[PDB]
Amino acid sequence: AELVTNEFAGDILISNTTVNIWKNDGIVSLSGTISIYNNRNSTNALSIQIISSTTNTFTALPGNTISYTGFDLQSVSVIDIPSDPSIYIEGRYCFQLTYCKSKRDCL
Amino acid sequence: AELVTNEFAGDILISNTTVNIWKNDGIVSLSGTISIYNNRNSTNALSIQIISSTTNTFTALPGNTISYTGFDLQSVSVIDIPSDPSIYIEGRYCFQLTYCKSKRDCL
Amino acid sequence: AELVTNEFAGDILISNTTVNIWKNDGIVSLSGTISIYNNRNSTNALSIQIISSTTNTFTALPGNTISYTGFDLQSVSVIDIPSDPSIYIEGRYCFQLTYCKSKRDCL
Amino acid sequence: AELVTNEFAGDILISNTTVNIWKNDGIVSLSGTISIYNNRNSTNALSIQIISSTTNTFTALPGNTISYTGFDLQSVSVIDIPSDPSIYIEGRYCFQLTYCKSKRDCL
Amino acid sequence: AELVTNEFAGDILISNTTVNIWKNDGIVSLSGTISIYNNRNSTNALSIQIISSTTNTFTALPGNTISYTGFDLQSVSVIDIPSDPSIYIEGRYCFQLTYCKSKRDCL
Amino acid sequence: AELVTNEFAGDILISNTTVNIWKNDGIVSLSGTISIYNNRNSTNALSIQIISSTTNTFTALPGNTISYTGFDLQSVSVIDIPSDPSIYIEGRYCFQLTYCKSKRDCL
Amino acid sequence: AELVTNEFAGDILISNTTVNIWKNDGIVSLSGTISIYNNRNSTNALSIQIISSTTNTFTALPGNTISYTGFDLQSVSVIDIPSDPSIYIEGRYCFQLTYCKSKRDCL
Amino acid sequence: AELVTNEFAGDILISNTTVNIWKNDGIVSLSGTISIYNNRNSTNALSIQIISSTTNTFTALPGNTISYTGFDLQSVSVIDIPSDPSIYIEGRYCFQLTYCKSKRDCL
Amino acid sequence: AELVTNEFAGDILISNTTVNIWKNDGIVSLSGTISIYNNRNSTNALSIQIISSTTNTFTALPGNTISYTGFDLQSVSVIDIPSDPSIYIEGRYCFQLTYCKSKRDCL
Repeated sequence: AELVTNEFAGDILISNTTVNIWKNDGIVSLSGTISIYNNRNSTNALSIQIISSTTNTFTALPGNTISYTGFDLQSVSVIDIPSDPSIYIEGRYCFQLTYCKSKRDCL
Repeated sequence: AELVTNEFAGDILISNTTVNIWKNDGIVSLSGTISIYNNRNSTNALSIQIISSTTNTFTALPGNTISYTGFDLQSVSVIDIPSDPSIYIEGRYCFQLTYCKSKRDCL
Repeated sequence: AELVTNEFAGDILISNTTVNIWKNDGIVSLSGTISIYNNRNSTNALSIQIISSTTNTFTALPGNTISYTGFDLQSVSVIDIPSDPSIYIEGRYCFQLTYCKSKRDCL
Repeated sequence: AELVTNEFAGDILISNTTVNIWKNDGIVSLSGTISIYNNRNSTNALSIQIISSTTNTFTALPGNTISYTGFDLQSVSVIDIPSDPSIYIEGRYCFQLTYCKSKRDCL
Repeated sequence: AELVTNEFAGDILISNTTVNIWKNDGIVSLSGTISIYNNRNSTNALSIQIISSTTNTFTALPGNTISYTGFDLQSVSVIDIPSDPSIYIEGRYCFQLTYCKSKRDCL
Repeated sequence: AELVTNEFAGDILISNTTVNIWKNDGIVSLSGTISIYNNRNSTNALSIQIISSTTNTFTALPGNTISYTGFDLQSVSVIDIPSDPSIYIEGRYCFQLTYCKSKRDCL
Repeated sequence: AELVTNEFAGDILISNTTVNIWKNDGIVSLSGTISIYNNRNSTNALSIQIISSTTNTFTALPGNTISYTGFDLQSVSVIDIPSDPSIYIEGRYCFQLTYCKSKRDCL
Repeated sequence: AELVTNEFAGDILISNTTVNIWKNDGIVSLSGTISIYNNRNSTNALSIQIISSTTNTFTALPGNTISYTGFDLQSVSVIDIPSDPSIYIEGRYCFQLTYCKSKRDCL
Repeated sequence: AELVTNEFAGDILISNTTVNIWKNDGIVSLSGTISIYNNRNSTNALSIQIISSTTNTFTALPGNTISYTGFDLQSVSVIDIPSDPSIYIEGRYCFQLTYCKSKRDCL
């Protein structure tokens, strides 16, 4: 076996609903770091649920990045989106995820 | 054997049909991450079907990236394209795919 | 033995004929990803035939990239080029190809 | 096993409360360096609590970066935020964290 | 032994003759990819002969890149250059060549 | 075990006190290089104490960088800061620190 | 032993003489690629002698690069420089040379 | 054990005294290259003493770089600084130093 | 043991004397490539002596780079500098040097 690391980023734009921004397949064991930035021009805090072996909730105020590092990462969702007609949340995420891949069944 | 990683990106432009944007050969076992961005200037949501050992459907609203990580990735298609004469969907995809390659039958 | 990866790109300009854009030597076993972009300024769809252990045909509409990943890649050709005197197709391709090379007969 | 290093940065904006800016999952053993910059345009000092096997408190004056290197890094928080209605603290953090990951349970 | 890869590019300017643009020494066993671009401002097609274990001839129309991947690469020549006093062919080549080198007779 | 290298930089701004700019946890054995620059616009010399297995004091005049390389690096402090109401010291530091990390207790 | 690769470039300016542009020490066994460009503003062809186990002569017309790949590379010289008072040859070379180096007599 | 390389640069500004610009701890065995540049705007030569297993003195005239490569590098100092009230020496140094670090006493 | 490669460059400015631009310590066995450029604005040729197991002399005319590759490189000097009051030689050197370093006496 060898470890494989994937590094990726993405955008969040919101302008009580849950929006899933990342998930695994329920099979892959993923460890690593998740970072979520909420832009300083956002009207509201960004509430994030990270599901691993535990459920953790974080709040990023406008202009702040939250970061989490752990094992068995399963999903990341934006939660508790307020029902404000003037809502504007601009954000960015970055992920560094590592899993293990077998080389036995190699073509 | 050794693992090989391919990293590639591409564009999506749509201006109920299914459009296949990526597929494998049905033989290669591919693991990795797929990211699909729908540009903020799009008129509609981008519906994506990812086929692996399971079929998953995702929806990217304008200005959002969806990401998926899994084993046995087989195809990615845009699905549920609406019959609107004013439709405009601009998007981008990024893939990090890893497979296993033998070194036995080497020239 | 070791695996070798070649990464290369090239241009397509057309302004029923078949144009071969890439082929192997018929000996090298090549696996990897092929991406074909058809520029948004093209007048027509780009029809592509990829020959491996199977023959696959793809169509890239103007502004779209098609991608394929597989084993035993042998050739890529533009096919079904229409007999229009006003035809303009501008495109680009990208390839990530991996083969296996012996180190026994080393100088 | 192999070591994995994650490198990440983020922003701090404050305009007695504690704000957690980074934490681990309580399982991952993280070693590395933490750097915290307080911008020269800040009105106040930035007080930082780093929790590892010990609790350390640091103060970054406006225009200064503090750095810490250690084992068993668990969390970083902004602490002792003053109750001033004219407070403005702009900062940045950088982290280089290394953990160990097994390759036994590899897919 | 170890494999060595050389990557190089060069220019072609023509403004029935054969022009050799690359050759080996007749001893080194070279495998890899050859790409030949003919610029869109060229007046004529670029005819290329690639000698390996077989002789292959390719034609690049103005604005097109041809690519070839194989073993035992020996030479590349421009062939069938027309006797036109107004001829202008501007082109570029790219090569990724791999050979094997012994470490027995090491100083 | 494997070696881990951390590379980091930071700013110094002073506008007899001791200011600690970096320290370890008292457990990690760190080897490497420390460089301290005092900007040419500074009014005074920058006095630096580097604690390792020995205590070394250095003085960087305005526009000069001092560098030190050694084992068992423990802390770096600015020392002997003069009581001048017109003092202005702008500086920068750079560190390349290497430690050893076990892979026995790997998750 | 290990292989070492050196990559270097240089300029040629001439404004029947032989000019040696590169040579080895007569001991080192060098394999690799030599590329010689003759600038499009040159008045004359650039004649190049490459000495290896064989002597090869090449001619680069203005605006062309010649390339050679082989073993036992010993020297490269400009040859057959014409006795023209208005001669102007501007050129560039690039070399990728690999040799083998022992690690037995290591300090 | 593994080798560690540190690469660093710094500035020299002088506007018979000895100024130590770099030293080791007297324990670390450092091998590598030292380069010292004296700027073309300097009024005087830069005299440099490099202490290793031997003491070497070098002189860099304005606009020249001196370089030295050796084992057991211990210190570099500017020496023989003239007592001229109009002296201006601007310089830069670059170091590539390699030492050996054990992995036995790893945390 | 492992091989270590140092890569460095420097400037030459002269505006019969010998100027040593590089030397080793007389202990380190250095192999590699030396390149010496003489700028096109120089009034005179640059004569270079390279000492290895043999003494070689080279002449770089204005606008030319000379290159040499060999074992047991010991020193490079500018030689035969003419006694002209209007002399101006601007040059640059580049070195890629490899030596062998033991890991037995590791701290």
